[PDB]
Amino acid sequence: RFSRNLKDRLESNNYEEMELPPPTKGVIIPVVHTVESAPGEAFGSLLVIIPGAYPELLDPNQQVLSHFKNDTGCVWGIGEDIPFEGDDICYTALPLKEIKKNGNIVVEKVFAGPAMGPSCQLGLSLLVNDIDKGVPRMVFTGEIANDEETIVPICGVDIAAIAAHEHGLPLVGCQPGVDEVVANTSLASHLIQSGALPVQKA
Ligand SMILES: [Mg+2]
Repeated sequence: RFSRNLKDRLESNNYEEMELPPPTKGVIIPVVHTVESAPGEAFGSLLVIIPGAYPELLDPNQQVLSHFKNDTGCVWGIGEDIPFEGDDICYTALPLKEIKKNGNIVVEKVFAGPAMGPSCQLGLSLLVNDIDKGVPRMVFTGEIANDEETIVPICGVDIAAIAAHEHGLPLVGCQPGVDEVVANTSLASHLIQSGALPVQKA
């Protein structure tokens, strides 16, 4: 599906870049973009999700709020409610141009609608359950099963991986096409704490 023609067109849809100091914590996830006017063509980009409610930082087409289950937090820029609980914090999903070695994040506004579908769930589950400090240098994509632990495959994995790789990052998910494969949220948590795939030397 990868079109470098569609990516370049909608690059002028990117406006107002800025560099921020490091958030207290965050997580990075991919979003897969298609236009109706260009059937067959897709391109990915990245969102970094940080603490605090900052709708003013979003393009107005992304200024929608989704809720975690039972009134336990929310996230701006995500288009569908999240079927598990959060940690009582509202977050904001910002388009991510670059995460730097010092922790700074360069973000931008983008003329586009919010992230739809369930692929943001794996990063969100990790953000509210497992990440306390810093932003893992990894891109997470996957739907979370009703048991709240098992990860389920999503659409557009190869588009997501290209978007991750363009930013110098590995893609993390449950399915073929990712760089590190995690069956469930414990494993993805253990990956975060390890810093990389654990290494076996014979
Ligand atoms: Mg999907």
